[PDB]
Amino acid sequence: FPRVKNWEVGSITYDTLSAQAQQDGPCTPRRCLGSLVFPRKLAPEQLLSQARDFINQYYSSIKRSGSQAHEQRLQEVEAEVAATGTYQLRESELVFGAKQAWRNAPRCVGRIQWGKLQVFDARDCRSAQEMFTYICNHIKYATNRGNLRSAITVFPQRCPGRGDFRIWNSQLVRYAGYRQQDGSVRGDPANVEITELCIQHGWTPGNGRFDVLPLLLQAPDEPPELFLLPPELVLEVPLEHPTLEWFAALGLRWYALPAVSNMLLEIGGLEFPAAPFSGWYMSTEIGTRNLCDPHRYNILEDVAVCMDLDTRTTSSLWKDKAAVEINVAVLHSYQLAKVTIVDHHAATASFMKHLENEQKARGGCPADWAWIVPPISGSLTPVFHQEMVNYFLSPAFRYQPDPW
Amino acid sequence: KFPRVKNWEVGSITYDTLSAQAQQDGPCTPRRCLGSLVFPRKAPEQLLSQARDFINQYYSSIKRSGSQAHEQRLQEVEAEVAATGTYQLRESELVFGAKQAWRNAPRCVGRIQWGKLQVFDARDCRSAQEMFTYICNHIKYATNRGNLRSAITVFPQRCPGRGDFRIWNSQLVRYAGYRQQDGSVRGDPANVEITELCIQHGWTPGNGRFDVLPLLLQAPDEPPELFLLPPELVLEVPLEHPTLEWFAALGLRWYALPAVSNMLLEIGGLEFPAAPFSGWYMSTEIGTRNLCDPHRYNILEDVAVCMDLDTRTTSSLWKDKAAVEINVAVLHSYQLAKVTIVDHHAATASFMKHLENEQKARGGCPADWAWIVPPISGSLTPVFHQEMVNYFLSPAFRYQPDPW
Ligand code: HEM
Ligand code: HEM
Ligand SMILES: Cc1cc(CCNCc2ccc3c(C)cc(N)nc3c2)ccc1C#N
Ligand SMILES: Cc1cc(CCNCc2ccc3c(C)cc(N)nc3c2)ccc1C#N
Ligand SMILES: C[C@H](O)[C@H](O)[C@H]1CNc2nc(N)[nH]c(=O)c2N1
Ligand SMILES: C[C@H](O)[C@H](O)[C@H]1CNc2nc(N)[nH]c(=O)c2N1
Ligand SMILES: [Cl-]
Ligand SMILES: [Cl-]
Ligand SMILES: [Gd]
Ligand SMILES: [Gd]
Ligand SMILES: [Zn+2]
Repeated sequence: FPRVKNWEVGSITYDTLSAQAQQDGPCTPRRCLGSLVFPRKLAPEQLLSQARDFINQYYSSIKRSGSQAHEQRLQEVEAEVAATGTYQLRESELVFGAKQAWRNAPRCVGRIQWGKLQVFDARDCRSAQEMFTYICNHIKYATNRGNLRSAITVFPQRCPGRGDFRIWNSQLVRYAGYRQQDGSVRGDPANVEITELCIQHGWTPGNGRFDVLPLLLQAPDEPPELFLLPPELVLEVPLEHPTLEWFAALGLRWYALPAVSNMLLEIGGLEFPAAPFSGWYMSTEIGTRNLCDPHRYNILEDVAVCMDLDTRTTSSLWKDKAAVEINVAVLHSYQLAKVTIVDHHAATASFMKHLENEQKARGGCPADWAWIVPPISGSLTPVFHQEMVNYFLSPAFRYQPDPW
Repeated sequence: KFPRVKNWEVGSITYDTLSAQAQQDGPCTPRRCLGSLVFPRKAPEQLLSQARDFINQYYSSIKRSGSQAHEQRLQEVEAEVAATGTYQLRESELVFGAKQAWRNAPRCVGRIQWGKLQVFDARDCRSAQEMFTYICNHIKYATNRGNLRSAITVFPQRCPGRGDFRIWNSQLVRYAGYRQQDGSVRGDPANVEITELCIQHGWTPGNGRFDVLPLLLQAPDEPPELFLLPPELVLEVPLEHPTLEWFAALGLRWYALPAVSNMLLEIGGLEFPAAPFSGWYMSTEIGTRNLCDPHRYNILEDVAVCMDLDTRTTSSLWKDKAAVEINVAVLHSYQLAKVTIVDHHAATASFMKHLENEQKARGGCPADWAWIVPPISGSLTPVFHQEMVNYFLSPAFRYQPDPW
């Protein structure tokens, strides 16, 4: 039972929950690879064992373990799989599982919210046109005029034989990335290839560096088809700074809904290759990673010139200055636009509050220190000073091969 | 079957083949990662097997592997263990061994410099008194009027029949920390304990915030003897801000020389429980950590208030702005005072070049990601976007329990 220490306060806890971890990670006694982005690189009696485990923790969570429908529910799943091969989750189960998977995501710092999540059951989806509308309710419910609300939309569970439901964008909202003669990129370089894939599937390209990509929706077997997004659904926030009057002129924007459409949801041994979830942003996500990363928008030097900073020596800390202002402008702009956004201090502190809750409840909490600590001011936040154990619980969100 | 490691800023891929030589064992299993633990740790035949390895490394590096002088040294060593249960390092072997320990230190961002290390051989040392003299000398050579040099002093190896040489002080230069009427601490809270010890061993405490502590030096089978550092030996840098003239009225200071004095040095099974070593500071250790940590000097709010920042709300990023100014002061005061210092941007850049040097050389490089990334501006620096393999090689520096 790992002794975990907090070094800011001197407190000590034990992670007993780690004990019940299953799907083995990447690390060994001889070398730690906790800093890898992809940990686990990418006869049906394995289905049942995973299934009984989820069902047991389901009834555990409602007290009704032992006797009652608990006893009963084990048989239905048993018989279902015995007959069919796969099984269907009761609707309440699918809601329980989806929340658990969130609660088990080690790299997410928003888990203090894990209990408040809106699940939309689209297991009766059957078409790309059908997927599209489902996506469009979600985005509408999630966005909610900038009063953002955590939502997941679950599409049919992958079944033995015959193809998957899948979304080809990594997110629902993505800006375009265009190559050229230079080999450089106008727009967002993170989305250069999916822009490549859009155009070659019949999308008329665009102007420049904030062009919302269209979706690519893949119904089982049948190849993908584009689906243009309604401009009013895709809520955005133009970027201005509270005191640096020139910032708006730079013409920076960013969307309101972070919504991931490529990760694979697993509950009770069932794989959902299409299960888009959305929450709301932490400001450093936009201000530090998306706009400042050398391989993203890389705007840091442009902001620094306009601030008339000394970019000639790295010891003026012009990078650190520019970056704080780019962050101040993000929080400001989202607030002016009355769109839900959380700063990193506010967020990390709430995560600490989550760790203590998760101690009392489950005897621990799987966390990925490198992803929980923010990309700026790491040591200024409490989670820097907090030892963390990382492991894999089910249900969870996994990564999956892209469909190319 | 060697770890694939990717640089996410540039897209580079390399495999860490050096990790498969990992001579000791870390805290991680495939069930759970524990890389965020500060303390990831805690017979003649084994002393031989460690020793043979070191000797092998040594004769590899002088391009004289598998030769007369090599097999000589093996036979000589494994026969000296027979007669005494120990063996002695030749001086050249000691110098190579001290560098390697630095080279292998996974938590050191300044390893680009590993080859330029001045090794003082004090294995003939005889008392706590000769010990003090050797230390004063180390401080004098290393400080060098503000133009700092890397050195290490190696006191006599742990041996059968005798007690250890031990320096009780975590670092050669440390500020006192005094408990209070409030129950609070005056000066540096990291050194409340050592301060307690010094006082009880006859030191006459001051009452300032930057009272330099005396040394407690332990010669074999002797109580620790207390030694005052000659004031003119301890070069300090008074902290001022280049455009916030009220800053100098904080009365903040720091010392030039980061000399760690309580770590064990391990060479071919031989253990040196006293071998103080020193480099020069990276500005964040002073700016971010030593001053802004809530549990250290904790000046963050007091600076931010003085900056007339709005400390009511976190979304104002008051913590981040105040921190960036504290760092700017550190780099500036030190540059003014003509006292060597490196910024985290410059530091992280040379570390990347180190990783590149190391891959060509040994096919890899041990690195603790969460230590390498600066406690501010992580993603702004290149080490944020680099995956790293953590493992233990020998020679090495290790933590060791306090002798009290
Ligand atoms: C509601 C507010 C939320 C906040 C503030 C939040 C915060 C974050 C942040 C900052 C990340 C880092 C991702 C990155 O930097 O690339 C993250 C990742 C993640 N979040 Fe949350 N999140 C929220 C909602 C949700 C919801 C609703 C779910 C699932 C239903 C979720 C599950 C995840 C997962 C699985 C990851 C890992 C992403 C990956 O590995 O690519 N989060 N979260
Ligand atoms: C010359 C410039 C040097 C720089 C800029 C530098 C930088 C650093 C920094 C920033 C840390 C982390 C400190 C902390 O987080 O508390 C560290 C740790 C460490 N460094 Fe270096 N260093 C230098 C020289 C040296 C030398 C000369 C040695 C040994 C011969 C060394 C060996 C180590 C070791 C063993 C650690 C781990 C200390 C621990 O675990 O507490 N470094 N270094
Ligand atoms: C595997 C991978 C992962 C990532 C990170 C993607 N995760 C982004 C994300 C995903 C979900 C979020 C959610 C749900 C909320 C939020 N505030 N931010 C979120 C951010 C980037 C590139 C790769 C790659 N290759
Ligand atoms: C185990 C432990 C470790 C640390 C880390 C302290 N390391 C300090 C250090 C040690 C050597 C340095 C060197 C050699 C150079 C440099 N710039 N900074 C250095 C800083 C702090 C508290 C504890 C505790 N308890
Ligand atoms: C190699 C390293 O793990 C990688 O760059 C990680 C570090 N931490 C991160 N943390 C978050 N939230 N998002 C990221 O993309 C990354 N990148
Ligand atoms: C618990 C946590 O890992 C701990 O506070 C670490 C994080 N990374 C660090 N990195 C460095 N360089 N120095 C440190 O003291 C720490 N502290
Ligand atoms: Cl994003
Ligand atoms: Cl220090
Ligand atoms: Gd101007
Ligand atoms: Gd001024
Ligand atoms: Zn690990």
